[PDB]
Amino acid sequence: GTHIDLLFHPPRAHLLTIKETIRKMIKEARKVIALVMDIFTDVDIFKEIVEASTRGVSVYILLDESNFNHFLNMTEKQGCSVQRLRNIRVRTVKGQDYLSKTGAKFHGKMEQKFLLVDCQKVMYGSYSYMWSFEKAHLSMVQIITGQLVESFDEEFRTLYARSCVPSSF
Amino acid sequence: GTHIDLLFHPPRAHLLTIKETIRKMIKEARKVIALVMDIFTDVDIFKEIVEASTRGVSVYILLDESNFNHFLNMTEKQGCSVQRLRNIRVRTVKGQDYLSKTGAKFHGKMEQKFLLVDCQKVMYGSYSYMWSFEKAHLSMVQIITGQLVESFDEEFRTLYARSCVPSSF
Ligand SMILES: C[C@H](O)CNCc1ccc2c(c1)OCO2
Ligand SMILES: C[C@H](O)CNCc1ccc2c(c1)OCO2
Repeated sequence: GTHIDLLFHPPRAHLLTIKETIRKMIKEARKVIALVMDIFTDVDIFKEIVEASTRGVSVYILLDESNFNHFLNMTEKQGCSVQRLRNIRVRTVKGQDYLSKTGAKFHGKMEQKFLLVDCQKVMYGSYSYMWSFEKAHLSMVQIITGQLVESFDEEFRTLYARSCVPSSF
Repeated sequence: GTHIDLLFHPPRAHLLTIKETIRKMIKEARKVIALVMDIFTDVDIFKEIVEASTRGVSVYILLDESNFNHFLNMTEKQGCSVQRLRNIRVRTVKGQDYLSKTGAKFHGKMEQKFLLVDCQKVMYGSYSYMWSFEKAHLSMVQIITGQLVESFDEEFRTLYARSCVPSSF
């Protein structure tokens, strides 16, 4: 009782692109959108999320900490003050703490990406929400429904508990 | 008829780490190993692969073209001329051709990471075979059996047809 379809970019034998499928999933949202992403600079996908929040959908976004200022800079160039949108909460996640060869203290990255809508459908895979994934790279995603979606819901809650308010805010 | 389990790094409730489960998957190979990977510098996983080859398992490895020299540098430090192992074939895959605003043509990257053993079991996810995924980063994989494995076999064959002999070789 889990069903899975594969999609690719550039696209193969499927009618929609990965980016067009992400837009559809967000337009179809009725209650909640949960997103985990490493880099998010795509203006078209951002515009779909803001529209959903204006309809009354609760939006929770978890971003890799090292790359967060790329997202904030895009939203400001769009004229948007994302801080002011009450139906959206944006928080950052760090990787492990570690010591380098020279003894300095750094943290790694959250290498995770997925989109979870209404606790019933997930898109999971290697596509990041930036221009390079449209024009330069090969990538793939799964569209997932059924019992496995509950395991993504539990992982989202665990990451939300770990996450912090962004330091730039 | 597809079963999927999740594993994390750092580990959550499961006994084995992601790296221990990769080693297990390789040791259990009877006929064929098929690997697609973006960066491969982990000496311990490479030793498992070479040992499988010596017992007569056929090994096919597809690496991101722009990161190939990191693999070659590792195999040379270990004192192994990998190009002399007849049961291993290593080939590279490029991203899309694109033209920058200064006119120069470039290519992007293959962002895809999976291990397929005996056409029957896959590990798919965000874990790359390098020291930073052990010590620094947060990552996750799926362990997949059943009908979905066929779709990973088809994608492997399609990348294998695209791939080239590395230019050093
Ligand atoms: C005013 C009306 O009620 C809603 N406007 C439709 C609409 C406009 C812009 C959009 C969108 C949808 O999705 C992404 O950007
Ligand atoms: C009997 C002979 O030495 C080979 N089998 C033992 C063994 C040695 C080295 C290995 C390994 C297994 O797996 C990975 O590295």
